[PDB]
Amino acid sequence: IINGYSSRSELVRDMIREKLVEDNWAEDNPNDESKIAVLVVIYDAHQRELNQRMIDIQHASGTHVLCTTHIHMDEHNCLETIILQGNSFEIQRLQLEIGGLRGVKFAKLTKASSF
Amino acid sequence: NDESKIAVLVVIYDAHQRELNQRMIDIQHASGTHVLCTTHIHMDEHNCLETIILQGNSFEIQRLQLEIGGLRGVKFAKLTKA
Amino acid sequence: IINGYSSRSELVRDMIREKLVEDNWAEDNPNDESKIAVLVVIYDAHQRELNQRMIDIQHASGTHVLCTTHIHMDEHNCLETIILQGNSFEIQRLQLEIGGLRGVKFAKLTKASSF
Amino acid sequence: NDESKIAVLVVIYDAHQRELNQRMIDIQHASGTHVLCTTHIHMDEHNCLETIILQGNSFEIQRLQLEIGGLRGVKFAKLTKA
Ligand code: NI
Ligand code: NI
Ligand code: NI
Ligand code: NI
Repeated sequence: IINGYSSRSELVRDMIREKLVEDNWAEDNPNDESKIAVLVVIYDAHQRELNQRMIDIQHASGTHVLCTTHIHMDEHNCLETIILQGNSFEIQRLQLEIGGLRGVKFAKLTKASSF
Repeated sequence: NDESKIAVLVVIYDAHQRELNQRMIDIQHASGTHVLCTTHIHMDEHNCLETIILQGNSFEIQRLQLEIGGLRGVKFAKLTKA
Repeated sequence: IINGYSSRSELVRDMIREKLVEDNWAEDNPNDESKIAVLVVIYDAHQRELNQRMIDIQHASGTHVLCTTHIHMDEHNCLETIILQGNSFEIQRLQLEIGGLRGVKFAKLTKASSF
Repeated sequence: NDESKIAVLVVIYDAHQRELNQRMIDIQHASGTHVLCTTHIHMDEHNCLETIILQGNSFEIQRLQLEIGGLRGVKFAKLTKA
């Protein structure tokens, strides 16, 4: 528990929450298109063509990208939170395509469900 | 290692719990430069999603995650670290 | 020109751009629901009930609010850019309802059209 | 009056002009703490909208608006001041 959680049943509640959202994604109509996720990306701020490729990829997915918020971290690094909505397949496709771009140093998905 | 780092806290919360978002905001304002910004999607009548971008050493980031994630009405609060 | 624009035809280009987006909003099918706008709001960070009311108002408009990005300016002030998509009427209704909340100090609309 | 202020620069630009967004990003990174964050909506196949939140005195804010608004491929660039 000591990054230091506060008590006994505090690390476990946090686990049941992302267990329950993770069980949601597994057994829910593969083809349900309202699921939403956050893709967190850190990338080289001056990799030729990288930003344009990421834009192109997001625009070709269209309806599946709600917005992106970008932080200029420093001279070398940008962080983006890209908010996605679609089925599991469309969301994983997008994560993988952005993850496989030269200059992307980090591309991690957080799955979010409605309650 | 007491190094400043960026992190994203993803929260889903009940769009109707009174005082919840006022509490979330008080915490973030009282944290000053450790919150960079928040983005919010109104997912449906009962749920809001926020991505809250944070900046600090891992102990400061942790204290923030605890404080926001422990609020009544918060259904999900998961942290991603640089 | 001196906030200081650079030359002669530089202040005027900037005027033709928001003339042309402003002429767009005036004579385009009142009922076209794809128009998008940015509502910029500055508000009292600790006005009882203000944030909840703003959320309620945005959730009741639903599909018409794409996202909001919030900056905690200081102890007393928050800024938000609320991105809206709808017809002119839905967008103006929303601006007015947020503008008439106790604690909102500033609520200005920027209309954005596709080219 | 040489006071730091917040401002929002709303930009619409061509989602296909090569080098445009790399230029926009270079300017913002080279401006350091005068850019707080950007939010981007992919409006359609040919247009992106960004809200770029800035911080600085009115001369610094102006220099930024000029630099970003003058880029080829930028179709609209309008500033809102606190
Ligand atoms: Ni950047
Ligand atoms: Ni909401
Ligand atoms: Ni705030
Ligand atoms: Ni775009």
